[PDB]
Amino acid sequence: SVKSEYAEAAAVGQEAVAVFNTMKAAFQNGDKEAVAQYLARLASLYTRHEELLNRILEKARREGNKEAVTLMNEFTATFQTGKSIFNAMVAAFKNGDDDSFESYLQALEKVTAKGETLADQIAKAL
Ligand SMILES: Cn1ncc(C(=O)O)c1-c1ccccc1
Repeated sequence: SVKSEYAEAAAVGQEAVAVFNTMKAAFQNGDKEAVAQYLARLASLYTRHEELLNRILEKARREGNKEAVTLMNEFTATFQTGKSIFNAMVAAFKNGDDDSFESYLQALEKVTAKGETLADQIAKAL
């Protein structure tokens, strides 16, 4: 079902959360080789998550589930904000701009924390 498909999508998002927090520790410790690998892993987790969320939104639309479509449109929009900040973080790492990396890291944390009440709403709505 679309609801179980969302819980799977939710688990992929939580894998990205776990890897992200590990990466943040590696950044603080100056272990740039670990960071590089974790950023590659995160990119793959975010790409997967994004595609899964699109399939869920499209299914909700086909089912005529207006409330779930509304919430998923809002949630996917916020997802794109996090993704843009993530991509900027990756660029800051490439460029060796630790100040920008710290900034973007904190911004990505706040954007993700804000989107959580909506994330739980969607589970109930599907
Ligand atoms: C509860 N829930 N349902 C979907 C998601 C997601 O990130 O897709 C989440 C979520 C997971 C970790 C942090 C914030 C939201």
